[PDB]
Amino acid sequence: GSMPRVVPDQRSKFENEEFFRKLSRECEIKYTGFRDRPHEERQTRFQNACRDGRSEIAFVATGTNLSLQFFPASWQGEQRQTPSREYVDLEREAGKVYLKAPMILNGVCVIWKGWIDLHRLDGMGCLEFDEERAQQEDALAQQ
Repeated sequence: GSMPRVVPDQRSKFENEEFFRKLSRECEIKYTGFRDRPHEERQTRFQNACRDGRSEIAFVATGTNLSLQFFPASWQGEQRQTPSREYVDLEREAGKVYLKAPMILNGVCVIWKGWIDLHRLDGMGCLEFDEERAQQEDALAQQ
C-alpha cells in the first residue's frame, strides 16, 4: 500500500527471510570482486574499492555472493565522504579492516557487518538490523 523499500514487519522479516538466514549471525565471509587479481595490489585496492562506495562480498557458510552497498542514508557513490570507522575506511586495522553496510533487500534495513582480514580478503561477517535506517526508510516511504 504505497510503501516499497520497506516491509511492515521489518524486524520479523530480518529473521524470516531465507536470504538473511543464510548470511546468519557472526560467520565466515570472503570478498568477491577485483580481489580475483593476483596478490600485491589487491590488498590496497580492496580498501580503495571499499572506499569507492558499493562493492561485492560473499559468505562462506551458505556461500551467498551479494553486492554490498556502502550507501548510508545520505547516498554518495563519490568515493566516501564521512561515514563511521566500521562503516568504511578506518586507517587500517590489525592486518584486517572492518566493514558495515546497511542493505535494503526485501524492504528490511539490515546491517551487513564484518571484518575482512587482509590476508586474501577473506574473514568474518554477518547481518544485524539497522533500527534507525528501518525507521528512516519507513519515513522515506513518503510517510
